[PDB]
Amino acid sequence: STGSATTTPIDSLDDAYITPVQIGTPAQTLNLDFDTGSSDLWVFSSETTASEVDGQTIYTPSKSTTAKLLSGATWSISYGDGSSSSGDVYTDTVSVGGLTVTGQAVESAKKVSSSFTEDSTIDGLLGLAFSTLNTVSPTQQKTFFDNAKASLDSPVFTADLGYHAPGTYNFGFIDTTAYTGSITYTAVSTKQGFWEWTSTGYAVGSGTFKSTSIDGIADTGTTLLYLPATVVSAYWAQVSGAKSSSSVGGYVFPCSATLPSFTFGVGSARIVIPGDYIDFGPISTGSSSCFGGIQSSAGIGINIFGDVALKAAFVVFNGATTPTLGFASK
Repeated sequence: STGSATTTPIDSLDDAYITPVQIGTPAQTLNLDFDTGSSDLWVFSSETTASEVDGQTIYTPSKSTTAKLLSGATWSISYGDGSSSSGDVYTDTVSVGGLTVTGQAVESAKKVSSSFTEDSTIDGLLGLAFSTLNTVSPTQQKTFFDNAKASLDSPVFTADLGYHAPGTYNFGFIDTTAYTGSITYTAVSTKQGFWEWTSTGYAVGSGTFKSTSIDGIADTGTTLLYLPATVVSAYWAQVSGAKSSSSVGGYVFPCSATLPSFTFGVGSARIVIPGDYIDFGPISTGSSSCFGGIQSSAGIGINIFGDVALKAAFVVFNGATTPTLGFASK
């Protein structure tokens, strides 16, 4: 089997991407944030505290003839941005772009933090990291990809995120029309539960490539590109007037600037992030200070190849017995 679903930016900055997912019988379609940095499929639901729902579409398990309460199971998750959610668990039929998994754990939110309530466009998350990170207790549950893997034509999924435009998540096949050149594959460590890999270096604009190992995670659920402070300083030094602002929470730059590109290495290959992809717009409405798309990871503990980086590539998440990642230009 295969599946193919369009993913759409939630706003004009590409702050996140939503993909429609069918849950239950008859289908209830919710728009989920596919997150290769986490491993829970959780949804706003009929059980979510009413004051914490503000425009999201909810899953109502009582209206699904295939929903079954997973007795005794609970979940609770906290994300790198400080947001969180928790609740109980059903199993139900879940389909993505024509690919169906029966008995998928659907984690029903009883509580969500304010950032989730405040984002009416995201109805939940669909985690695509390794199932060892799944938070369901006392019996850990498998991701949608893990459940579908054996049925897929090939044990892979691909992320093709658009810049200010829709893109595609495919399951079970590699669309050879979706990228240019060849796909360069690189080793993955699953030791932290992430799609963790080592970039071979970087360049700023037309500058020379610096060969240096940068360990980080391919994370579709993180908006920006978080890299070591040395690398980020070297990038922003090429932008007149850019500075790190403690009050804003990162590098800002004059909105009148033209940003340089940023290149990252994948083995001997190179992925170029155009400068425009690094502009996240005014820090507040009407400001002429703009927020940068490349930020320091120094306060995180890990480097994160988020959407800013991934949207410049066609990315293969290869879930073979030894997983690998592939990157192509497009």
